[PDB]
Amino acid sequence: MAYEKELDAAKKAASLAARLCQKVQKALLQSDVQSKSDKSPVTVADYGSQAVVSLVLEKELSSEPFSLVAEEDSGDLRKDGSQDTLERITKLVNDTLATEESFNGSTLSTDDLLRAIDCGTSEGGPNGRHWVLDPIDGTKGFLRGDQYAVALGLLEEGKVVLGVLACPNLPLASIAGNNKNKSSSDEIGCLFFATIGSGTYMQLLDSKSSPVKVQVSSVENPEEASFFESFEGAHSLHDLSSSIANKLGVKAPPVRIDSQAKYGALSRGDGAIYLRFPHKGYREKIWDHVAGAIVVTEAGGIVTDAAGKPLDFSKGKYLDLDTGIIVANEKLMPLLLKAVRDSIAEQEKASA
Ligand SMILES: [Mg+2]
Repeated sequence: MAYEKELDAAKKAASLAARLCQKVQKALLQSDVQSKSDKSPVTVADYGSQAVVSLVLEKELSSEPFSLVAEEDSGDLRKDGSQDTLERITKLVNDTLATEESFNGSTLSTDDLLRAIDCGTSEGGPNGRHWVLDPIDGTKGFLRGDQYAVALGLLEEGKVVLGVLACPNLPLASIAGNNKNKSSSDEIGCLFFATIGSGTYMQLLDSKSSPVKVQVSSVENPEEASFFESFEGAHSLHDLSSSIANKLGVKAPPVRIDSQAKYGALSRGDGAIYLRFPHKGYREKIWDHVAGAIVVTEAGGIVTDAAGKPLDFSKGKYLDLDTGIIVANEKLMPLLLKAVRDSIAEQEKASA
C-alpha cells in the first residue's frame, strides 16, 4: 500500500482509540440510567480518543513533526476542579496505553495528557502533511449503544491520501441486508482503511484475521439502489433526498446508520447511495468526511458535491461545497447527478 508506514501507525492508533471508547460505553452502568451522570462519558471518550490517537501517531511516526487537525483543545480540562474528569481520563488513557509494549514504564501524568491534546492544533491547508481526526463521530449513537466510529485521515499537500475508520459496533455482515436475520453472528467490530491508489480493505477490529478487499455495490438500476439515512435525523433537507429518490424511483428500503460508519458500509456494498445536505449556516468540517471519502473512492465509489466537483480538503477545517455531498458508484452517479441538480433547480429554485 501507499503510505504503508503511516497506514500501520494509523490502524494501531485508531484501534486503540476504539478500545478506550468501548471501555467507556460498556461501563455505562449497563443500565439505561447510567447513574444519571452528565455528558461525562462522551467528553472523556472524546478527549481520551484524541489523546491516545495523538500519543500513538507521535510515537510511531518519529520521523516527522506531528500535525493534527482536531476540533477540541484542552481549555475545558483547566477551568474548575475538573481533575475529576482530567484524572479519570489520565487513568483511562494509561490503562488503555498499557498493552503497547512501547510506552511501558511511562504512566503519563495529568499535565502530559493535556499536552497531548494541545499538541494537535493544526489548521489543515494546502501545504504540508496533516492528520485529521474525529475522536468520536456519532456521539448520540455512542450513548444509545448504536453505531459510532473513529475517523482518522491524512492530508498530503491538501489531498487525502489515507483514511481509517474504526466502527466497534458495526457487524462484519451487511447491515442493510436485514433479510439475513441470522444469529448474533458474534463477528462485530470493523476496521476500514485505504490509501491512495491502493484499494479499500476491511478487517475485524482487534483481530489478527486477514483483511479483505471490499468494493462498492454494482447496482445498475436506480430502483434497487439503497439510500443511507440517519437513525434519528428526520428533516435535514429530506425534501431534496425525497424528490431525488422520486425521480430515481427508488423502492428499496433505506439503511439507517448514525455515524461516519455510513461510509464504511457503503464501501463494502451494503447501500448504493448516500446524500448529505447540511442545514443553512452550518459549515461541514473536514474530520466528518475525509477518512470516509477515500475509503469509498478506493473501493470504486464516486464522492462529489452537487456540481459533480470532487471534494477539496485543502481550504482548512471547513469544506466549501455545492449544496451537499453525493456518493454512489460509477453507474448510478450520472443519473443521480441529473436527479439532484434537477431537484435543486425544481422544488428548491421554484420557491422564487
Ligand atoms: Mg463530528
